[PDB]
Order: sequence, then structure tokens, then C-alpha cells
Amino acid sequence: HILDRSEWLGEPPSGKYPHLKLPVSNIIIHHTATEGCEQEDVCIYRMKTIQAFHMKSFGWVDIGYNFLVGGDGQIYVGRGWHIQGQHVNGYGAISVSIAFIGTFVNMEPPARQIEAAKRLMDEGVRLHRLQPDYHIYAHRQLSPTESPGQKLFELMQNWPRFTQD
Ligand SMILES: [Cu+2]
Repeated sequence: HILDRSEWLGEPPSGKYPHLKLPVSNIIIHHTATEGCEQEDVCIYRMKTIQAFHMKSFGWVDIGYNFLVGGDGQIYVGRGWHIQGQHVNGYGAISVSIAFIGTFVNMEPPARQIEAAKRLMDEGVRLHRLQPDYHIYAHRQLSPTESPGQKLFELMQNWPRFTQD
């Protein structure tokens, strides 16, 4: 279940932003450092609120992430596959971001949230958005941040395609 901008009731982007050359080789895992969401209506509310924060507080053209996944086990489309993402605690790696909605410092995401990210990535490969040999990194490997949270970072150690280096 993938909710696009029309389904999470988002605003259109306020301007253009550099395109991503596809397929991309890297996925970067974030957390949103907000409350999590375990049912669609709450996830949609969170998405709207995060988009507003990014657009109004930071002045960005759109919610910063390419994709987000909710504790409801659903995928939320942010900027999508074709547009470069933007992130607090920035980095320049050519990649697509997936933000786990929530804060995973001392709690883990439910299985269904992790499974949503996995499903998103396999679809990326099928539709030629992600290279077949793509690698997965944590935001904190690339920038001085806690993101995606200690507990989620621990879980990632055993993920297929997770790259320590
Ligand atoms: Cu949909």
C-alpha cells in the first residue's frame, strides 16, 4: 500500500529541485525524530505536518525525503524516485532516502514498517529505479546525527545489503 501526494493530502512542491539520475546505487535510512504512527489516519497527519515543517520552517520546496514508511506498514511517497531529497544534518551522496516515521533511539519499528521498506526497495529494482546491486546505509554513517536511531541502527546490522563501510 503506497500512498502518493493525493492520498496523504499533501501540498504540491513550491518549486523545482535537481533531478536524480536513475537507477541510483544507494539507499539511506533515516528516522523522522517525531512520534511514530500506527494507523493510516495518524500517518497521514504526520506526513502533512512534516511537509509543512520542511516547507515553512526550512523553506524547502517539498518534504525532504524521497519516501517514508509508517508504523501502519504503508509506504508514503515524498519526493519520489526522480527528485533529489534534502535532509537535516546534510550530505551529498547520490542516493534515495527512506525515512522511518518515528523515533527509534530506544524502541524498534514494528516488523510491518520494516517490511514496507523492503517492499519499496524491491519495487525500485523491478522498475529500474535502483541498481540491482544497491547498498543500504544509515543516515548516521554519513552525517553527525543519531538518525535513524540507535535501535533501528542495531537492527540494520543484519539487513541484507547493509554496508558497514
Ligand atoms: Cu496508492
